[PDB]
Amino acid sequence: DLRLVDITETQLDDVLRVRARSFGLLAAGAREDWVRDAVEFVHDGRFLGVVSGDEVVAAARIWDFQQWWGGRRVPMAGIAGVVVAPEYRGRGVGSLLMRGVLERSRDKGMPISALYPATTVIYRHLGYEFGGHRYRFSFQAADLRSLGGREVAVRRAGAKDAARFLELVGTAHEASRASGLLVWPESKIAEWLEDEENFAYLAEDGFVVYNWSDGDLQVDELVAHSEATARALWATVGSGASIARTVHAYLSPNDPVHLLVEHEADKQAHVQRWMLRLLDAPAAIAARGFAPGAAAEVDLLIDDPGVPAQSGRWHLSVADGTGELTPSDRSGDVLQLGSRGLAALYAGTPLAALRTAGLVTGGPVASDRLLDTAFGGAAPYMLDYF
Amino acid sequence: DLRLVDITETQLDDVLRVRARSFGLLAAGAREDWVRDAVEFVHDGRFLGVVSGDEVVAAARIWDFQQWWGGRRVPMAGIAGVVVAPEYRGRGVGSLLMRGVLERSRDKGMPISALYPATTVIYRHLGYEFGGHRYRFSFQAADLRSLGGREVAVRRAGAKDAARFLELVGTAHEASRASGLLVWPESKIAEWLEDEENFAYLAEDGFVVYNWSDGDLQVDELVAHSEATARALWATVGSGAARTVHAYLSPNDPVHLLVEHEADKQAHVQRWMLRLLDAPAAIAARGFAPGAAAEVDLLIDDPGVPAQSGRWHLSVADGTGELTPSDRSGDVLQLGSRGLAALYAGTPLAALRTAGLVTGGPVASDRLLDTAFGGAAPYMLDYF
Amino acid sequence: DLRLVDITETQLDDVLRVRARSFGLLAAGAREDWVRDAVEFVHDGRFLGVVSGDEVVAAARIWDFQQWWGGRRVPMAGIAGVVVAPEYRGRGVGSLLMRGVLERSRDKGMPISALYPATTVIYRHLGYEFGGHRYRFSFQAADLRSLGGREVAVRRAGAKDAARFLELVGTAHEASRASGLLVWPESKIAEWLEDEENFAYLAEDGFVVYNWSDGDLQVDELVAHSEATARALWATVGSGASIARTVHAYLSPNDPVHLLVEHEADKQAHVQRWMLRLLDAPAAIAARGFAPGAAAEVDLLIDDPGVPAQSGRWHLSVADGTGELTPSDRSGDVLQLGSRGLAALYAGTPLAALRTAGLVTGGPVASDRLLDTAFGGAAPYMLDYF
Amino acid sequence: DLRLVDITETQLDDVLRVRARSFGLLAAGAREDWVRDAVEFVHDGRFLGVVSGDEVVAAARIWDFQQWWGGRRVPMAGIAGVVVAPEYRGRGVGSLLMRGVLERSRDKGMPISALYPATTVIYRHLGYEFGGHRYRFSFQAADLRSLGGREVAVRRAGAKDAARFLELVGTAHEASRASGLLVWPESKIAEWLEDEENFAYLAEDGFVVYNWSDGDLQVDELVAHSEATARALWATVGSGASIARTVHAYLSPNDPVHLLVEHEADKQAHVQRWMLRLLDAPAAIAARGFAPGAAAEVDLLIDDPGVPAQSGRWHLSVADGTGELTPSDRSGDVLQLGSRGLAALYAGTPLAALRTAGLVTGGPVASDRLLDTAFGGAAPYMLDYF
Amino acid sequence: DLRLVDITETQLDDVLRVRARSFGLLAAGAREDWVRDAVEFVHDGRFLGVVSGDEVVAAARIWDFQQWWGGRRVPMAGIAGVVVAPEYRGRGVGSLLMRGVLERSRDKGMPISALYPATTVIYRHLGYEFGGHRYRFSFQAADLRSLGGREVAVRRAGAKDAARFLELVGTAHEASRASGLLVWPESKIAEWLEDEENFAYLAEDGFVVYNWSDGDLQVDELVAHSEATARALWATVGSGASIARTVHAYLSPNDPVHLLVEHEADKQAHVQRWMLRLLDAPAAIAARGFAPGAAAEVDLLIDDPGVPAQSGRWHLSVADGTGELTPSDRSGDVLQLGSRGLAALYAGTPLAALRTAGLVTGGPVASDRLLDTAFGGAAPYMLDYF
Ligand SMILES: [Cl-]
Repeated sequence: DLRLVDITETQLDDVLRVRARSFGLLAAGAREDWVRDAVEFVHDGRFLGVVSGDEVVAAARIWDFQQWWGGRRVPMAGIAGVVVAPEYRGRGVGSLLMRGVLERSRDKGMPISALYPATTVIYRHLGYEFGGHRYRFSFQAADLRSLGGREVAVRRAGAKDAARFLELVGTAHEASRASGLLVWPESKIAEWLEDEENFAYLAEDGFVVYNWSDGDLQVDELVAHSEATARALWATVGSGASIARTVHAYLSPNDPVHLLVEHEADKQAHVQRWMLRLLDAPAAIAARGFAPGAAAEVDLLIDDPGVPAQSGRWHLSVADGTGELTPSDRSGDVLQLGSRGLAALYAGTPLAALRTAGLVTGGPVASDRLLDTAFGGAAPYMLDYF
Repeated sequence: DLRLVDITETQLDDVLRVRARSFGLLAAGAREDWVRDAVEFVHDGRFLGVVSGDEVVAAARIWDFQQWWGGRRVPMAGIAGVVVAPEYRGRGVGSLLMRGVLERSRDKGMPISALYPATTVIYRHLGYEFGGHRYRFSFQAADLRSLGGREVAVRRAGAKDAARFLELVGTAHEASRASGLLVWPESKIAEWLEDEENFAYLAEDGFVVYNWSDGDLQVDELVAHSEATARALWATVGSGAARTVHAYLSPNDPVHLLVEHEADKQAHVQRWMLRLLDAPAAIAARGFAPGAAAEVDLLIDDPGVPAQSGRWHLSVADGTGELTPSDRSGDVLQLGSRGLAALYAGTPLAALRTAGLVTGGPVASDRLLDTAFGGAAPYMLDYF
Repeated sequence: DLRLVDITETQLDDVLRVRARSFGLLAAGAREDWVRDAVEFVHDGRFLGVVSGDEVVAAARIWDFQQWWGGRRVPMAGIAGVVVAPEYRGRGVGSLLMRGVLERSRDKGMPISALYPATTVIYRHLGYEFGGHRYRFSFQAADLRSLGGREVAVRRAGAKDAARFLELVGTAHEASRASGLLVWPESKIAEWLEDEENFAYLAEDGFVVYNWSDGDLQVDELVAHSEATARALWATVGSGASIARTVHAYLSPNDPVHLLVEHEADKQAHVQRWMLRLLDAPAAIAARGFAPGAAAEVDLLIDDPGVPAQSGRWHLSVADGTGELTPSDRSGDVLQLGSRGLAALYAGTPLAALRTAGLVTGGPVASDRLLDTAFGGAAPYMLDYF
Repeated sequence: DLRLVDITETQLDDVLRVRARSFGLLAAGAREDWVRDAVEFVHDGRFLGVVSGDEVVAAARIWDFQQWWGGRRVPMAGIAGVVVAPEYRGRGVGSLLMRGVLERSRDKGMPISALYPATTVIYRHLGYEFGGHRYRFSFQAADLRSLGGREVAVRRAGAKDAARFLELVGTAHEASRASGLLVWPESKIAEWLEDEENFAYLAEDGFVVYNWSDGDLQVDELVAHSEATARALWATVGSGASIARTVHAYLSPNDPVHLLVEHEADKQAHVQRWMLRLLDAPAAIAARGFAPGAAAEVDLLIDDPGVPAQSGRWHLSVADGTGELTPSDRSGDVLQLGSRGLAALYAGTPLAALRTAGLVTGGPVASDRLLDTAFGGAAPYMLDYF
Repeated sequence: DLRLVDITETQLDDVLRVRARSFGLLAAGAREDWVRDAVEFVHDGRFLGVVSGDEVVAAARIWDFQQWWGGRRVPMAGIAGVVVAPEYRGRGVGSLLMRGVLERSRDKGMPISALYPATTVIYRHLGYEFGGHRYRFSFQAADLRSLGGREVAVRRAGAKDAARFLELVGTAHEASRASGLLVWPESKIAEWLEDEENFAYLAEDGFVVYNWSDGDLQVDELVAHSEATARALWATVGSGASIARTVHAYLSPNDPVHLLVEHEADKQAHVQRWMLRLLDAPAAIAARGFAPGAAAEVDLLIDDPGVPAQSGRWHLSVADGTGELTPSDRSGDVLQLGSRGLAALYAGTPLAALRTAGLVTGGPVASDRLLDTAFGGAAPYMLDYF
């Protein structure tokens, strides 16, 4: 029968052997790198599995990310590589694994969690719901070329510039109160900057990173504070583009390029969705940034069989960009939500769509205006996939 | 030797000839129809053109629209079918025509205007800027069928049900303080439901209209106030034997929280532009974020429409806004027509600054402006 | 059993019947149009068919064209709509038909003939060989929109401007010593010009005609002497180009648009070939323009079973831009060639290619060069399909 | 601030670093091959660069080619691998580089230069203009298989046959009076025949080389004197094609295969263009072969600020297949050209097109006709890309 | 001069070079597996070739399969890897090789031969004809998942199970009187399951093997005796199908999935054909199973210049599932067959089709009912391609 387990650096082959049944083998190249990058998860309590008898039959790992929510950085458990063997169909193997993944994360002090679901039913059942997007837009390289900004000094960047990149990014997001985006460890970011096939460029108030990994020029991140720098960095890109007509870029759907280029992005675009769950509701609220003008005094009834600790009646108290979540004895027409409703609300989804989706019931409409302006802001997005 | 003009009914054939230079001829069917509603624009003085001597060399028409903004209805000139004859390249014809269009829209009391731009340059120079999106998502019909809802009563609907649809929509959008959506004249909703190519269904608290498209199904509009009704109408669209269902909707629509399979990663994302014609009127009509408050000065520089140029005070409180003349002095937010239209449409000041659409002013009070103008990103359902 | 016949008015529904079995039925207005055109061919002895008993079983028509050679207009028979009932496969109907066609063409005085072959085998046996090209190139609409020539007066053209179109092009081709191009009757030009699907524009020293029939913008023809008019006419096309990235165009590869435009035409091009036959070789030599400065006195041995009238040893005298092909009494080594080699040579194919292809034998290789320069010049092409 | 430099053996990794940022990383196999082929350029003063401090920021190499023009071999400088670091956009680095390359090419006594232009604008400013084409045609494999010549002997060929290939080609191009085709050093030819993935076959009066490197069969070059040998070599290719419908082929636009094959080549073809420049016009003229029978005596006013040594008024004297350009003290109206006009004229672009595209002005039109005669012949082409 | 040989191990590199001219180079990883698998063919005398003096010029190899016909196993020579150098075109090297192949097969005790034909012409001339099919059908992954049978025990399988797989399939095919299917040797089957790229599962009365080698999920073989097992196995396929919408399967058109699954297979399916040849008619007949309760006594006249040994009049006797072919000296109108007709009949093609195709002629059309019934049953098919 079924046993939760900590994957050893040994049994990585077993994990790959399971994974293969659903995805086929890796190239011997991509395989050597998969294994090299797994060891860190293994020796930091961040690679879990399910064993049946003496046989690894399921596995999942946990990134220790941080994530911007309203301009603050909240520790989050990014779940990836969930695999279950096909001959263990419908024996609730995935649920045991995921129940272990969840408490491992709660134990390590991650008040929230996120993933890209391969299917949605299994994750909705454990209390996840959609929280944001990843957008990919396509541009014409010639357009990026004629943006100008030739006076701006742009140089090539390497791993010695990681401190500088974090600084620029953390300044930008804190200003705009961004939500959804990943914070990568300064360590992990230097590696990215050392990658022979990663091209990174630094101006005084911005940077750009792009790659050629698929026959196509792709921009992974652009950050720029002034118009000048923005035009220089995009022109550096359009200039690296050789003769290719088009260039892809991961960016917010509010990004200033759209306001700068002469041809609109191509109508064909990529829209992905990622999911969110709260693991420690008070803590998540504590770390969150709230819209600076927000007053809100609201009670809410929480039903979370999966994390009973945060189940019950609570009062939300927010003002001055900060929030607190505390138990409550009150007795009124309160708001009722489950883990999904609770995660979706944290993610700034409008209460109208949540009532229509049945993810929340009850309470007065006065409260709906409040939480909409409190949890409101720019729509959550990220640039990464995992 | 060029002059702005009101298109008459007999000049329509000439407009179609100009149109053919850029688009090719209309099929016999689609021509007959084009002329049908062209007549209406002519009659309501919403069909402008440019003549050189005694022959048409450009035209454009003005939809008598209304557009949602913060859960309130605002009169807006939707500009469509802009065409210029090719031999008049480089003589500024398009620009002369559009200034004709701005003035007529202004004179008919529409404080804002919107359009889908074929090219960005001419329209940005007339003061328009991107203001929202139209999104198309693609679902598998099987996934909508699984939604269920079959316990909810749903009957076939038609033209006679137009009034009731309008109640249902208005309730939905007021409740969600929606932004960006068209309100069409009830004659066009009339001919919409009348069309046998369109399939309408109605429940106690929702409706849906859809049709065939290249062998797939397309949802024009779905409104549902409750979960069971949404399940019921999506599952209706998805009933059958038609694998793919396309839908026009916001990225925050509740479908995405119900359907067990995510919409296709490949999506269509188009943009439409906006311009203010009478800023104070536009402000007065707009709905503002509940519990938002702002009291700041603005410097508007708009050579295209000088009446809204100069310094203004903006007052927002209790969901209502007001724009009044200011003679004060000192550092302030400066906006051209483009920055102003994008701000009205909820675009965050950071972007406007990085794009050079806005400069100056204490960057700390950007916060109050973002908040007052914020809310659900503006989108719409239709193309025009 | 089968016999050659002149197609009559009341036999046109039958031709259409045969047509539909190979190509499918026409639309209903296409028929009304197809019929009206045909009637002209019937009343001028230019629509031949083959009947079996009382049934029409094949048919073909003869355009009364002219074609440019070395800057001169040469009368020519353009063969169109060769159609055969599928039931009458392998019975020689095609050959019988074509020989009738060839005969009707000499009888009407056309020294040369041309067509677009659906298959090559039958035509090669009857004496046609490839003689020229039709090129379609693809440009960016944006490149055209910015060529300039802003002051050049350019107006809508229509059926009244037909003679002026033929006038501009006449001086253009006489100048360049052009070869290959079609000379349509003024009547046909006028119809082309007045067609509401076609969009013509006129200036003091040029014109352009284009259309949107594909769904793509297609340039049928552009002519312009001076630089400014060339830039202006292309700029007109660029403005009719809507949001279409791409515009196609039928033109020479010597066309100056390649030297004017900023981005090279697309690599993906359309190259079609048309075939040629001499029917009265002394007459075709007399009518041809010959390269300026070019001179040669050589003998030729022609073997043409298909048209015995032009078999035998001739002598061609060439100087001052004219030629003449007289019966020759000489004897010795002499370049011999058949109908195919005779036509390709007239078309200015290199003798080296003709020898290797085996369409020419014997003769001193010394006087090969003499022939090359006589028939040399800009390579033959046309803009039309038929 | 930047400096023109000769790339040294130590700087070769630097060059690949620049190359990577606009073509993508080189796979370990291809990189060693890049290095082996780069040392020759380095140690013969044919690898230029631009340096900023001690960073390489741009590079280009010069092939020691000869190019056919009118039957004779003219030494030429082929420019390849032009690369400029993305951050150095809008700073004239490309021009700093190319001027060095032009200067170096002139010192080494190559009177002409050619390249394939990624973009037209910068090279046109440096005085290059389109001179010829590369064509690729598509054929049905079955049509080739049956061309015959069953008795012709054909064997595998290899490096040791290099000299024999060069002999056979040289014979052909001399008789045909060819223009545009490359002459490779025998070393490079032997390297080409040596490659295990190029398939080469030798006959008594011809050869063919083809390959499978793209999922399609592609003919690089086929040379054949007689009809039987042309048929044999094409049928050899046809047996190579296996079950594939189509075979692609780089050929002259006048290649005999079009007269031989049963189904016409596909309509869809590839048409690319290369550019040319004169570096030393009197030498370039003296090396050129000229049209047989052609005579000309005509003055010529050249304006080339980019190479002042060839500016001023010259006399073109053309007779007996030989030309000479001498300084002329005459006065009066005369054809004027800058570098682009001069190169395109030398390539035999018709005067008409030159005038319409504004590259040539002035002059009696008497000059035009004799000049079109003087530079005419088969249209310039080549089989190779570089 | 052309000579047939047995390929030795030291000639395998020469074989690959011949293969290369027709299929392009083998990826270095694919090349070593090829040489690996080639040696077993060499050491068992089942790799033939043709040499020209010293050089290898063509090759082919022979699988020692068995093939089901009417529920009995018949030894059969499966031909694969036919290659001829492209320069030896038109010299009949293919025929000389194949005649070699046939003779070796006949020597090794194999009464029949099968192959997938690249072209039909050469194999028909040698006596082969289409005898069966291989079908691929496409199903919704979700429909496979919801088939149920989760109570049924299903484990992962390895080479250990090889004996058992042969056992399960053996009894299934004897039951159904199967024709067309392959019998791999047990060793080839253990190596099959050992392959880390194949995923195999085993139940008490059935198994399934699938893989991901093309980017898609593909079922190589499924077998299942009970309904619950058929259900569980398809469910295992469904589970391992990841997020992929559709799965492909190789099976009979009469397979039981079509009766179980709720959405019909896609209209779009793959249908390949394989050919058959009799090498020794009395042996092949004696090994074949015949239809239950069919009887026949009838004379046949075989005309096989390829294999003279089997020409002449024969008597066919069929009773109680067994048939025997004896020589006859009777006279009188009888059914006449060449090698192709003889194969098609054996394969179960109906006599009416053989008559319209002209593969068969003569004889009382009445007795055709006997023959059709005797050779009849479920249509021959195969899961494997070789
Ligand atoms: Cl093989």
